[PDB]
Amino acid sequence: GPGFGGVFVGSFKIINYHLATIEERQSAIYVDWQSDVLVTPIAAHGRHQIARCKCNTGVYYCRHRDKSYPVCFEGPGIQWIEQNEYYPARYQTNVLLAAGPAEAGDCGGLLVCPHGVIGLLTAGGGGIVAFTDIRNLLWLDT
Ligand SMILES: [Zn+2]
Repeated sequence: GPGFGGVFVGSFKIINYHLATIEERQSAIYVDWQSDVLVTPIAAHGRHQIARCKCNTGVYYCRHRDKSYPVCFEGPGIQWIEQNEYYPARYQTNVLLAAGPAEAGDCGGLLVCPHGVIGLLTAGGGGIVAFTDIRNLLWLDT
């Protein structure tokens, strides 16, 4: 809803690995440390949908500025080995690169296109923001 709490699809919840808790990690149904994402069952009716598109443009929420920024990002590739306050020097998978304001506190924001959510905000800074594509997880049905 607000846009800073992960994705809630059906009875499942999607969040970043660096922002997850131990209980969620233990009960998670899918995890990708390289992509920095978890998928764990959640007892709720999700009102979100995953984008089954190839959109190259979208809008993301900047929590530390509390504003919506549109941006045209690059496709899902593997990115530079950088080290954060959470992580060691490593390269991430399914990374969408775009230009825009970002901060350490905004980790977890939502990127949306008309079809739905595309990815979560992994990290950003210095005018460059990187997201984790989640389009490969659109199990809306079973
Ligand atoms: Zn789209």
